[PDB]
Parts: sequence; C-alpha cells; structure tokens
Amino acid sequence: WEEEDVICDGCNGPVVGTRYKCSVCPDYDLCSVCEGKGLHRGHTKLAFP
Ligand SMILES: [Zn+2]
Ligand SMILES: [Zn+2]
Repeated sequence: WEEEDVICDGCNGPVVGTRYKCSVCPDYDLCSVCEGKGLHRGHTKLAFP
C-alpha cells in the first residue's frame, strides 16, 4: 500500500483535478489555482489531470 500523492509546490496542498508538472524541474507540480497565479512561469509545464 505504497501511495504517491501530489502536493502543489505553491499552496503546499494536494493537487486534485488538473496537474501542472514542470517539464524541466524534476518532480515539480502546481495546482490549478497556483498555476493561475503565474508561479514558476519560467519553465514549461505538462497539464494533465
Ligand atoms: Zn497550489
Ligand atoms: Zn521549472
């Protein structure tokens, strides 16, 4: 029962719904809100659920 949860690197809450993971940074993720706020805007991101 090893589980991987995804925490937003902005609000530090878990990412539920759309996940914006950085394509450059290893293991960097933002939630839909923090993405909307323009965080980490210098790196390309992958927007999957
Ligand atoms: Zn967030
Ligand atoms: Zn980045």
